[PDB]
Amino acid sequence: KPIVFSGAQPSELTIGNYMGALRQWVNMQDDYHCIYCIVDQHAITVRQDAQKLRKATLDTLALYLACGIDPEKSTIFVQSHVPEHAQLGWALNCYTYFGELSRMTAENINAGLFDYPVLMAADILLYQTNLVPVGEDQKQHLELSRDIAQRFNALYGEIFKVPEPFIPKSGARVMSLLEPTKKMSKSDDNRNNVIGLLEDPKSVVKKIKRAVTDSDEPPVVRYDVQNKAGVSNLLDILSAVTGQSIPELEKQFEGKMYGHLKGEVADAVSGMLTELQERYHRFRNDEAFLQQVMKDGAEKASAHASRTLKAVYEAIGFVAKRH
Amino acid sequence: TKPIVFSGAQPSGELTIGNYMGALRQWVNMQDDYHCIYCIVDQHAITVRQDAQKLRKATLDTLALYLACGIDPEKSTIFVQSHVPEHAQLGWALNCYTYFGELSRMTQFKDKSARYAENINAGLFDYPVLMAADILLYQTNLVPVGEDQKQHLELSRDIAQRFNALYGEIFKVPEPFIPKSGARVMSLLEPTKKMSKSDDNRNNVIGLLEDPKSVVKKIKRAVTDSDEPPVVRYDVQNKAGVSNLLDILSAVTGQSIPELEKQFEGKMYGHLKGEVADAVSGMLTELQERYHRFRNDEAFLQQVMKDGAEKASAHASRTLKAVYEAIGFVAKR
Ligand SMILES: Nc1ncnc2c1ncn2[C@@H]1O[C@H](COP(=O)(O)OC(=O)[C@@H](N)Cc2c[nH]c3ccccc23)[C@@H](O)[C@H]1O
Ligand SMILES: NC(=O)c1cccc2cn(-c3ccc([C@@H]4CCCNC4)cc3)nc12
Repeated sequence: KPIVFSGAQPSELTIGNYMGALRQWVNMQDDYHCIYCIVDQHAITVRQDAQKLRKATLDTLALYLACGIDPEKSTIFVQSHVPEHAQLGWALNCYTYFGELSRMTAENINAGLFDYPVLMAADILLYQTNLVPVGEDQKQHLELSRDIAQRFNALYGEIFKVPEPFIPKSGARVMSLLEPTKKMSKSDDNRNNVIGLLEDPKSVVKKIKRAVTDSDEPPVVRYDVQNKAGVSNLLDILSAVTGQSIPELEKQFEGKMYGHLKGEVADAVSGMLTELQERYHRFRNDEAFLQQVMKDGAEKASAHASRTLKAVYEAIGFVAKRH
Repeated sequence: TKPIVFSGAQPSGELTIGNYMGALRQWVNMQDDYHCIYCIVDQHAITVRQDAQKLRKATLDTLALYLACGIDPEKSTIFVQSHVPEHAQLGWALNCYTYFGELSRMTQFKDKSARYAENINAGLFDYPVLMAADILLYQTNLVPVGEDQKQHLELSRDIAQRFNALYGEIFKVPEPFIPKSGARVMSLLEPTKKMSKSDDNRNNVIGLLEDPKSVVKKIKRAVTDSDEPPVVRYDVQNKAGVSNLLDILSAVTGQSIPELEKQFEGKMYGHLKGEVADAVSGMLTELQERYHRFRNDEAFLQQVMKDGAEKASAHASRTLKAVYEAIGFVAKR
């Protein structure tokens, strides 16, 4: 099976993240050898509270498990638990141009923020990764990892796989509630633009009722991204939850106002989130379960990572460690 | 417990009398007085592009040379840097508490970048952070180095203090131990330039594993000055070559420069060079005699690397545990 590497930040998922990327990938765990790395060494490139970082790491783990990531099928682990990432990160620094890092898309910036694309390259290249499902803002980073891999391979032979981006997209388009032109993003400042995965039904109703629509008279529930962006987003959200087609929903809401739509959207979304939240809290509060998932995952990751790093170290010419 | 000494040298190029006087001499002298840990920094070496066979051989050459100088594996911890993962682990973590401007301003990065314009790599830029990690892992009190590493060591103090201010008494703040003589041995044909272990012009350098007869010839041809009459006196500005020779002689014999100046009263550069050649040739003969006994004994070198990496890992893992707990990582099971 092809190896898929996905990096997960320990810092709050939305329905866009879930119904888009994550739900798609939960259903492909038997098609691919999927690896999920909670990237706590990348997280510290921004200064943050220590106790919140620890909490956020475990929050992220439980939520990925809640979404359906199966630790017996896929490998899920915490980045800092596998030393090989930092080890390969340093080695690949020596085969990465300073220019390449400076050209990524002043003197008080920390070196971690400057140097993390190399660590990212190491994260991917450690596991002989075939595919990486990056977003558009990390396409440049993946490309650097491909360039590093080909450069190293040209000097020393075929040590690394040249990874590819995962090209086909989720299916669910999920846009911001007060800005339906812009995509719903976990990193949005405006909280009223997003529905978080742990939001309660009262919070969901409030945010959906405030969601922007249009001034059509009569109000008409019809799909039109150009002219009716807000109503179209509500339709896409509802379709993504229920599996009902757009033309089916258009018929279902014939002669109905935007209030009825919003009510059904809120009910559908919160119906979905109640099942995920049940799973989330059950997993998250079970310390022994989470510890065993992390230990098992780190063990699997380390077995593969050590194999690659040993070949890298042999190629460079380092004297092999005496065990 | 004793205060801790940490220092390192690269298995790249060929170690010189400069590397010896600035660093290795002090390493040997500190072994009983302090708890000493000495590293072959192969991960730093590859910031300049190395042939793979040369790197491996040079790592083992350097190890054997530590032993030849008098570094005793019963007294000191001797290990190869890449054998202890914690160096790279703390190296990454400390990037996040190091500013970009602190690294771009470094003299060594600037010198090496001008020299290797075809390979100005991220490792060469990030060099000081990994070096800080090397030191800070072992709760280091003293770092014996030459003058050229003072800037790097100052940053490691800054990183230690900056991290400690946020998180508590995680690191010791290390101090430089730079010698009075031989802290910056200069090139024989260009005494305003530091002696390099990778000089294109071999006549500039006195190599630790070089034929003593070849070394004597190079000392004889070392540039001096046009002073009339020739006078053996210390003056770095106007008599760089003579001063450098006096410095080398002071560091080998343990005699002060004022003492040497008095000794060479009424003498000229023939006496100076004769005395420098005698002392250095004697030193290298003894050193190289010991070197081959160690270097050709693979079982012994293998055992030193095994025991050393074990000792180092015990200390390094303890520090990294505390660093990881402080910054807020979920602790490994
Ligand atoms: N011409 C000279 N005269 C006097 N001393 C000199 C001369 N040239 C070099 N030195 C000193 O030799 C030591 C090793 O130098 P390296 O370039 O191998 O290697 C270096 O310059 C270090 N970055 C290696 C290192 C890596 N991590 C560390 C942690 C602590 C101490 C040292 C290290 C150094 O002490 C250096 O000051
Ligand atoms: N997104 C990925 O699939 C991925 C795979 C492998 C390594 C990765 C590292 N990242 C990543 C690295 C850094 C960041 C940000 C960069 C800006 C500061 N805060 C953290 C976000 C994501 N993403 C990775």
